[PDB]
Parts: sequence; C-alpha cells; structure tokens
Amino acid sequence: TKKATMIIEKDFKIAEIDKRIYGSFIEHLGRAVYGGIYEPGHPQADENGFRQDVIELVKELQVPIIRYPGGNFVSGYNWEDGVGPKEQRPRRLDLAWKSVETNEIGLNEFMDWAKMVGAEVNMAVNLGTRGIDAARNLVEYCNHPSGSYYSDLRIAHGYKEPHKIKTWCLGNEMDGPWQIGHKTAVEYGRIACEAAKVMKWVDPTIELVVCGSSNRNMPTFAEWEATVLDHTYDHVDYISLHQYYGNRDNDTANYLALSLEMDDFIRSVVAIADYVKAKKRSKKTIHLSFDEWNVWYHSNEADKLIEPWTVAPPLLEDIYNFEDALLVGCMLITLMKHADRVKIACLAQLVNVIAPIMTEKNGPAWKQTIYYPFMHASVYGRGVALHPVISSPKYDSKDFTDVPYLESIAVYNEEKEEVTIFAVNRDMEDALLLECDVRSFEDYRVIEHIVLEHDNVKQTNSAQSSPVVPHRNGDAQLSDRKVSATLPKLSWNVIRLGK
Ligand SMILES: *[C@H]1[C@H]([NH3+])[C@@H](CO)[C@H](O)[C@H]1O
Repeated sequence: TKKATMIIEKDFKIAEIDKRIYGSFIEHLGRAVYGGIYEPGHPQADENGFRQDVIELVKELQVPIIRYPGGNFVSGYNWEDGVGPKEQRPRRLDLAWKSVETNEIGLNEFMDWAKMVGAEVNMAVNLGTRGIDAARNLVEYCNHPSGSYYSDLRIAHGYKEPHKIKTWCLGNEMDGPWQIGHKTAVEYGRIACEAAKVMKWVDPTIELVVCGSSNRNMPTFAEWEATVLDHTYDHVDYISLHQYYGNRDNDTANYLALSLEMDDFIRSVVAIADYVKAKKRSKKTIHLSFDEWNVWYHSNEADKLIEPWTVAPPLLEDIYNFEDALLVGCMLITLMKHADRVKIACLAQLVNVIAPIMTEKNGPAWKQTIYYPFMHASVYGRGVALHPVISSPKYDSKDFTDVPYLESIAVYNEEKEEVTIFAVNRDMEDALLLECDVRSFEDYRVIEHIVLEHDNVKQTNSAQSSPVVPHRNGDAQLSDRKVSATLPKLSWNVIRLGK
C-alpha cells in the first residue's frame, strides 16, 4: 500500500463545469455515419433508418453537444451536396479518407438524429476549398427563419423551423499539411475573421470556434494560436485543441502519465489567449474547445490494408483495452480541473471511429472499455469543480518526472446536495489508501464507490463478452469528517457522497 491525501474544501472552487466538456463528435468517416448511426437495413432501424440500439447507448452517455460533419472531411465538403432530394445528391470523392461519399446522409438528417439523442450540434464550415460566401449561406440555410432564398430552401427541403445552431467551427485542422486547403496561420486567420463576421451578421446569437493546433507536437504550435487569435479575437469565442494518445512502446507507467502533457497543452493555450487579450486591450476572455480528444493507435496497421474509393470502409476501428480506459479517465479529470477555461470538449469520435460505441452490420452495438469512465464523468460530473490540494507519492518514466500516482478531482452539485470524487490510481503494484478531508461538507455519507479495474491492462471488450465493466464494491467510508478509500492498483474510481 501507499498513502495519499486530498482536501475537499467547499469554498475553494475552480469553476462551474460547462456540460459541453462532455461532448462528442461524428464525422463522415468510415462507419461512423453509414453502419454507425444510420443503417436502413438493420432490424432495429427506426422509421428514418437510424439504429435504435445506438440511440440508446448515446442517450445513456448524456452527450450534450456533437461536432459534425468533420473533421478532415469538412475541408473538401460542399454542404449543398447533402441537402434536398436524394436523387439530385451527387456521389463525391472524399479526399480526406479516400472514400466515395454518397451524401445519403446530410445535415438535415443529422439534425434529425441529434434530436433523437438529445444533443445540440456544433456545426463545422468548410474553409479549405470554400470561404466566406459558403459560410454565410450555410448559417442562413440553418438559422434564418424564412423569406430569403436559402431559408425558404430549407423549408422546401422539409424543415419548416430553423435548426437554430448555436456553436459553429471555422474550418478543421487548417494548420495540417494533410488538410485539404491547408492555410498558413495568416491565411487562416484572415479567412476565419471574414467568415466569422458574415456568419454573425446572419445570426448574432451564434458563437464561433477558431481552429488551434492539431496536436501539441506541431512545428507551428503556439505561434499558430497567437497569429490566428491576433486576426480573429474580436469576432470569436473559443479556440480549439486536438490530441490523441497511444501506447506504441508498450510502457504502461509512461502511457498513464500522458495526461500531464494534456495539462501543459491546456495551460499553454490559455496563456496565448490571455496574451492576445492583453495585446488587443480586450475585455473579452476567449475559452477553449478541446474538440478532438481520445486514445488512438490500435488501428494503424489495419487502416493500411483498406483499398481507396469504397463506400463506408472500416477505418480507424480501435478496439480499446483496460489501460486505455484509465488514460481516458485521466484525460476527463484533466478537463474537469480546467473547467474555468475549457468550456467544450469532444470525445473523438462517438460511433465506430476511434469510439466508445462499436457496431456490427445487421448485428449488435456494444460498449468499449472507454465507454464507462466517459459515462461516469458525464452522468456524475455536473456542478462545480473544486480546487484540490493533493499529497501523492510520485514516479519518474521515460518522458515524465514526479508523476503523481493519484489523479483526482471533486465536483460539488449544490442542487443535488452531492459531492463526487473521480480518482485514478496509476500505481502498477500498490493500492493507494486515500484520505479526503470533507470537514467543509456538513452531514454527508458515502452513496457508493464505483471501481473499474482488471488484472490484465490489455484486456478488451467485444460484442460477445465484456470482461472490463464497473463494480460497486469500493470500500469508501466517511467517518470523523474524513473519506477513507482504498484505490486498487491500476483503477478508475467514482466515490459519490450525499445527504
Ligand atoms: C482529427 C482526427 N485526427 C480525425 C479523426 O477523428 C479528424 O478527422 C481530425 O479533425
């Protein structure tokens, strides 16, 4: 065993958690749409061809917001190709994923799906091959009530009431050499500025997300953000961050430390936003949208075998293991501990593609290992993130020094009279004996202690069998105004307090 302490003080707050940090992401990629949310031949398809089993799995995650339709796809996409009668929708070469896109699903059918799962849509505009005119027309088509060509066109297409989309993305991954219509930071900042202006002139109620770096390792990291915000600050509301992690070197202790890098990435982009705020003498604070995050690496060799120009290829289908779920849990706690400045985040992606939900053709939908920590964070993690004072033992790895064994934060929900403690024990050998000072919370009790643990960090789930599932047999006890809890070696823990 090892000992760790954590102070839970009601009056030391980070911020209200914006529920949109529990967002996700659907792109026209692989089987995310075709075979994922939408499968007209499926025995459990609804009247509109949407898989009811996937709808239930999404509703249980309580995802408030879903980014759509990309992703790398968007930068070559024409939105008019996916609206109106199906017979007039063209078949296109999607250059992002070397696939044929039929456009059988486009934005109005995605809005119908989003309504069934209770999610708002974070709509992306193409700033690769397209620009300001397309951006204003899309906003008008979606948001203007009637009495103009594009608003009456949406009505003619069957959608009388406007979609009233609140939050929009100004392009996707524009810094990447892999992007269709890549732009330098100046080129991007300029077209994002001018697109943002005409979008907000159509509908001043909207909010805009400007594109940050595609990952912390970009050669343009930080320089990009500063230039793009210099060009856009007065017209935009958020800046994005993207990051995937993987365990390519089979080093569990170094892998689980990677959330420390994610923490650095967040604090760095906040600093940039506040630099440019000061440069401009602006009163407005720009916040972060962490609108692509997950584990990704398993599918790299399978992906290389897929021939180009198929419909709905089985691309980017990682099968997650137990250690992947532990890192996802560390990433979620990292988002929560930044609730003051991270207001939107998207688990990338929701179905089949780098995803917590997987499907089989004509067959079942199932929960990956990573589904459970995401569900727990979304369902139990609404309220105020408290500022922790942690005393934890530490270890050093290949890439990181003084890595706490304990990753933890507490969320206080005043309306429910609940305090929830999320905790990962990174220790590969020892139980962590955690003592939490809750003197500041009068007359509380342990409701339950949920634990996700498995002896084999490489164990996966499948359609047939889910060996990696939570139990409710955690030993957390509240006495003498202290919560004492055993966190098993290599575990995710949700300790729920109320009364
Ligand atoms: C971010 C990811 N690398 C891709 C899959 O989720 C997506 O298209 C990019 O924007």
